Amino acid sequence: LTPTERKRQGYIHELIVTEENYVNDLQLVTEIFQKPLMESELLTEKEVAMIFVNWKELIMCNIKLLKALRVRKKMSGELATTLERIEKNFVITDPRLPDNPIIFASDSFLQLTEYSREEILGRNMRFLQGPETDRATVRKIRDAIDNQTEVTVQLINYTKSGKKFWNLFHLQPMRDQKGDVQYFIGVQLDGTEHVRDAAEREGVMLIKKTAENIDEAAKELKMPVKMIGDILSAQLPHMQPYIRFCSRQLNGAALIQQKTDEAPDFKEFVKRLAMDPRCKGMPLSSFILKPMQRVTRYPLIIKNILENTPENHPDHSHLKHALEKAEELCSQVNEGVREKENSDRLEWIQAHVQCEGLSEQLVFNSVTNCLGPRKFLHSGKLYKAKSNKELYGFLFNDFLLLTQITVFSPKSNLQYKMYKTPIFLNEVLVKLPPIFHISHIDRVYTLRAESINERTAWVQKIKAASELYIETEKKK
Ligand SMILES: Cc1cc2nc3c(=O)[nH]c(=O)nc-3n(C[C@H](O)[C@H](O)[C@H](O)COP(=O)(O)O)c2cc1C
Repeated sequence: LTPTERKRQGYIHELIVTEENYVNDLQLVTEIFQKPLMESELLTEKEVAMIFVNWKELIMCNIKLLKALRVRKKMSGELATTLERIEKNFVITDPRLPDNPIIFASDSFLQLTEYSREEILGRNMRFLQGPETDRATVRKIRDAIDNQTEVTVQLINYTKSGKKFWNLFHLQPMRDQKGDVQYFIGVQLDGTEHVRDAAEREGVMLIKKTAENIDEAAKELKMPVKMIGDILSAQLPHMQPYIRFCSRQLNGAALIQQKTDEAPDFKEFVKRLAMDPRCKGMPLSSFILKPMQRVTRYPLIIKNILENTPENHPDHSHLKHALEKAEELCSQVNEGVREKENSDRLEWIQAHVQCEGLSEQLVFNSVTNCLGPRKFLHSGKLYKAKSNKELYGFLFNDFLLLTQITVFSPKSNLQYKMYKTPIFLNEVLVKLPPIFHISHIDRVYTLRAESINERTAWVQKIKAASELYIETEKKK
């Protein structure tokens, strides 16, 4: 197969494999961090929500994505568990990608070489080699790869600290139906001395049998993929919850750090939850950064697939739209991160304005229907004329919310009850007769501001945001 078509499959599976690991990490935090902390009675219901936020919603998005990938790949969820049951030292590499990167490494291997998964994935396996390593033995391994054949040799490798150990290494290519090599299997039998005769014969049989079990486990993964863009193009516009989480990931991380330095009982309970072998000795404050890393990873992956996809290919069109949506999703995420002050205000409104009786729950710190990330514009007291009913209004870029007090200060706690249905700015006109009038098609609202300078602030901001809404809706 051509290197272009070859790199294509490597990048499509780069998307699938990394997604498996990512979704797996999301389910871990919910399993061994979220639920335990909720039932520990160490933190209040409010403090927990300030950290995880919409973590549950993040999983609901990627699961729908991952499941769709699995059906197309004809996979089951068993691959991860099936590989873990093989308690042997081995890795899997992808020759379709430059310098033959490592895409998987067993727990036994990581503990043997004292390396972590993050330090290994994406890099070539040659890091094990050192000064006392037979460079002639190494060449035999390279030739086996170039000829796409199996080989079994013995050489000296080094750990992370630099510990020497003999390596009864076995190489074996993984092939599909057409005999095309998709991956390489590398089994390592560590030892202190060079094995000969019976000692060598027994070791070879074990590492070869191990290689066969791995080939059986990764059987569904070996098969090539025809199309993948149509799936990405259908799921990416539904990655909305990321924008809220990434806008609050900074405050959520600072909450954990602050709570640790003021509560020793909390610090101990967290590290005892990081006791998990699937955590790989990695703290909770690090899993929070993963969603931000993942959304910025998509445009890099999709582009690699797109560049290795010809124009006449039926998947080329879907990858184009997928790349656009991935970048639009990434852009809106970065905007939420930058607009820090706007993020805190929307979340404050969420926890102080009781909105009930709607067809769908109202999330202020979220995405609008057409204008993207919601933005707070103006607030203040508003008196409805001919009634003089004291109401407090919140102006957003897409709608205006009228409430009733039962401002953005962290300590002061006022509770706002929802007054009427949120009036969207796509159907309202504003004119002047501190009294101002807004023109809804069905009914006419007559409100009075706190002062003259306030009315001019209301009229201008409502009008400017209304015209921005209309012209945006006229684009499509
Ligand atoms: C699946 C796989 C596993 C490998 N495992 C080892 C290993 O455990 N130790 C080692 O020295 N080389 C290992 N290699 C070989 C190196 O990755 C590399 O191909 C070899 O050292 C030749 O390096 P070179 O391209 O710079 O000549 C493995 C290769 C593959 C494909």
